[PDB]
Amino acid sequence: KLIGKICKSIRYRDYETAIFLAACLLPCKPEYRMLMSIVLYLNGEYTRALFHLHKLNTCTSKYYESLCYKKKKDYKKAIKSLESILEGKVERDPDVDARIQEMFVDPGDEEFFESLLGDLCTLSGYREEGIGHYVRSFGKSFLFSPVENLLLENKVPQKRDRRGIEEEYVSDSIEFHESLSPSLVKKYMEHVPGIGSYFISNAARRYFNLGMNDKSKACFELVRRKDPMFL
Amino acid sequence: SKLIGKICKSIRYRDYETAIFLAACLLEYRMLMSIVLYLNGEYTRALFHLHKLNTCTSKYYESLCYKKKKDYKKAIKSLESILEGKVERDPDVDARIQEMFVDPGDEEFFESLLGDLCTLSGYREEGIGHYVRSFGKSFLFSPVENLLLENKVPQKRGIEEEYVSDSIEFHESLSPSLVKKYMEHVPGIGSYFISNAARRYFNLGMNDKSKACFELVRRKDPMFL
Ligand SMILES: [Cl-]
Repeated sequence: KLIGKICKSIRYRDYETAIFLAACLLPCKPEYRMLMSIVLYLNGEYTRALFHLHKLNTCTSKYYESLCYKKKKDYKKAIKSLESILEGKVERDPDVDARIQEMFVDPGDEEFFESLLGDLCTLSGYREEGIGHYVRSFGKSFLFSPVENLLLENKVPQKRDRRGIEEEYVSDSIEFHESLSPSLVKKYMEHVPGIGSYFISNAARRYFNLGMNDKSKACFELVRRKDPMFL
Repeated sequence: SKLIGKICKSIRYRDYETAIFLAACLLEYRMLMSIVLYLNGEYTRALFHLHKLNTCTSKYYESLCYKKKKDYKKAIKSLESILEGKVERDPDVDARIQEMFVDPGDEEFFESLLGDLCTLSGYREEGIGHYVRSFGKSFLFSPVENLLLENKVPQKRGIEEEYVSDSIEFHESLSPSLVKKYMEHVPGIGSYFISNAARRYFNLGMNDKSKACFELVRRKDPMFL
């Protein structure tokens, strides 16, 4: 019964209870040390979570391991942890309560690993390799970090000329970068706060890089007022 | 929208930037935006969205955000809205989203948070009252640890409920069999018990045992303390 109570505590962001109830559960059902690690991560306790994670070796454990390492800025270890997964040197997580299983990581969701790998390479001083992970990630699925970094580098992969409001956001961005289209700016101006906050923000940045400081400040000023806390 | 499944997936991966972005595209499901913003550590931003709402779930996250920002009077006010029943039922939403919502029948959580807020806010006695009322419904960590600390845990005349029993007993008996019993579960439940033990010992002036207990946990679980 401790499981349902732990889930309920997570849902209420009552993490101390979840950590305590998790601690009680370690003996009975060891197939749950992952859960302890997660709740500890959620509570901002990365060094403690790592202690439990070292005792494990699954895709989910190595993933949270990388997250904890990243919080601690140990990028080399963060990277090593992720590669274990992508290189397929981890075991399948245990069959567990269904409510717990949902919190687990599927090795088929490689967008998330390549994305994190992109961030790590970048933060670690390997920008070009990072871009390569962002590219490989974006190839499977839209995620925020690969998209924003690829747009920033103008290195987003395009067809010869797949769907979604976000994929349209990317299309517009690629186009605006090379065209500075005012119709595009006006289109996204109406959605601030919202998707427009990102588009106009990126617009302002492009303008600066082009020396057009006037439009650059206009764009920034807009977001600063309609969404001051975004920036 | 297919955007839902993707947001859940991003939360599960702790890729919150993506979830915030995808949430921004989706903008009533404004609760979801508030949550993901809360998870990403962005309380002031989450409040902006939360002000636009009035449900049990919204007022709850409102209180959490306020508590992070140490605005205890507002945190308290937000919670009371729920307990006083001045909020609407959350919208019927995608099932994956519904799960992240707060049920007004889970009052242990509200009274517990209320206990923390009264305490942090300088009203210890009232806080104890919320802890007591919370503990009456269900074991939660903060009411239990504060009630044990104050020796104000309610007694008559689960493994966790056994932990509480042992703690009540050890407080008045200093039972060495109890200490030895929980000494084997460090790290674990023992870390709490022995840590509480060490505290009781100090309050009794028995500094020798107090340090023994603390030292134990410092070594078998240095990062607990
Ligand atoms: Cl969660």
